[PDB]
Amino acid sequence: DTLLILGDSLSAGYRMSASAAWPALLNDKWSKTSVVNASISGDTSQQGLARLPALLKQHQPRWVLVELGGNDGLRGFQPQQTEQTLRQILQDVKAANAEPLLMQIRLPANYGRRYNEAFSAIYPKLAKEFDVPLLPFFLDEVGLKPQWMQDDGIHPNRDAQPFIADWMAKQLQPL
Repeated sequence: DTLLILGDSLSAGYRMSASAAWPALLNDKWSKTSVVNASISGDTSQQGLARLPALLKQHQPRWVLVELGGNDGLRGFQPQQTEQTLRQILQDVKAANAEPLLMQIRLPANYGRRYNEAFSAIYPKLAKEFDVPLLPFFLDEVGLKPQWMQDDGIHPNRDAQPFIADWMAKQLQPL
């Protein structure tokens, strides 16, 4: 039984090998459930969708965690396009007889009010619409302690990955 992770940098591990990223650590903690990281750094929701048919056919997963949208805005997507692209992803996953698990995405910075509110709103909407688990953003409540950051202000470092895995383990275990 396979959990497919369809994410970006936060799941792929920015400037580190995938075997250092939290999905691989999650995998170890689990023979019971196999974990396959299909995440690629810098991914938009569009890129995720473009690969999804092939990945579903390849890994035939029972669950698919969707961690996408964070890169859409800086790539020039209006929130509507992000919404419709995620909708198609959820459709595809359901069609392939897998349970979508949708993670709420939190933006790093203020991109303005209209964009933030619109963007944030997409995920509760899609969760209700497809009646699928809406997971919170990576340790949303706690955030990430400063010592777990990389030289940029944004990406968790290699040392942070075990803690993210712990957290994800707890989120996913009832699903």
